[PDB]
Amino acid sequence: GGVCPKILQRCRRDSDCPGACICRGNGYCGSGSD
Repeated sequence: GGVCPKILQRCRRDSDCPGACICRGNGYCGSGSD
């Protein structure tokens, strides 16, 4: 639950996630999908 262009992205690091998306431990950009 957050504004992201890519709502489903895997992450290398947090800064690789676009918008409000943060990198989670599972390796996904969680915040956008959440």
